[PDB]
Amino acid sequence: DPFERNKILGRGINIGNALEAPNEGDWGVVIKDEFFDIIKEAGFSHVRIPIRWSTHAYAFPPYKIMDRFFKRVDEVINGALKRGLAVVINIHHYEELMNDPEEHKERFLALWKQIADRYKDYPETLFFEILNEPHGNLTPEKWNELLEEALKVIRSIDKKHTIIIGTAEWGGISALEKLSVPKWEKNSIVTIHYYNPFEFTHQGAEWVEGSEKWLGRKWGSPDDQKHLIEEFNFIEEWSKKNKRPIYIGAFGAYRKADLESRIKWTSFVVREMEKRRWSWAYWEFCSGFGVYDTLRKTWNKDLLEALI
Ligand SMILES: OC[C@H]1O[C@@H](O[C@H]2[C@H](O)[C@H](O)[C@H](O[C@H]3[C@H](O)[C@H](O)[C@@H](O)O[C@@H]3CO)O[C@@H]2CO)[C@@H](O)[C@@H](O)[C@@H]1O
Repeated sequence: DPFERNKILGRGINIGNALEAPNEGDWGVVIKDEFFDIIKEAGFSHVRIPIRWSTHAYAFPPYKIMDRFFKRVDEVINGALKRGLAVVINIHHYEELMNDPEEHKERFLALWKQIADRYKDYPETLFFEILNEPHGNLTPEKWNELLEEALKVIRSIDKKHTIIIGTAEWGGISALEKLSVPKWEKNSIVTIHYYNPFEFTHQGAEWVEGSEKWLGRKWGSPDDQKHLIEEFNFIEEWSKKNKRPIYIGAFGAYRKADLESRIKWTSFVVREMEKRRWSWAYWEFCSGFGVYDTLRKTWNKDLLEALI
């Protein structure tokens, strides 16, 4: 039952700027095995692991995933399962697929055939997230077609694991009403990433064009709160109407935002998601949006309190 699987996910955290970089560590984070003890002890139920499989698979048929990398992902998944954490794995940063979905469709499906084959007998606490933030030439209508093709591939191999399906137009709420999950699939959770107000969460983010113009933006007024509730109500009404559980798989404010606003925004988002019984995963553990200092081995106490 996917709603029971959503309850199993519960509170989570992304270990980002790690396996979704071109190579692990390039973006600042290597997934240490002790991180799983740290995260479980703090109270989280699961970890979300962004993975850029596309740079670790051949470009020509059968698009085989490279041995060393598969072994590494196995090591990470098993490290998390050892502590009783549920685990979400995905395909992240496959830009070629977004820019030309027609050319990369079969390669994308070969990746899922291999990933489902690899993990089909792993525990039910492992979840498969089809694709992080479809966007660009992978339009909402093309994503509805591609996600159904992925579901068919995965289900041809594995009818046990819950699958997580995102929205197009970069994975937020804008294309939620356009999302179509096939009626025949009954064990999926829909995921939405929530970073609104984007100008607040992303102020000064170096990889976002013109974000410097947002530096200093605050968050916390009664009107800021009402706007966010309006958006969460929209998502909740969609969930109720379409009978699909919701997972906010990524949300967080960048370190350049003032700490007090980050705490208020993060704490309010978590209280409001929990009132709607949604599962979620904070973005992210220890990098630019981080809440844990790997050198001092300490959590930012106020941001951790906002989460747990
Ligand atoms: O850290 C250095 C490294 O940063 C690269 O930019 C990345 C950011 O650091 C974050 O990792 C960012 O995370 C996004 C996720 O991938 C999802 O889209 C979503 O959850 O939102 C978060 C937050 O925006 O991703 C960017 C890359 O897109 C990049 O600049 C790299 O060259 C640099 O070395």
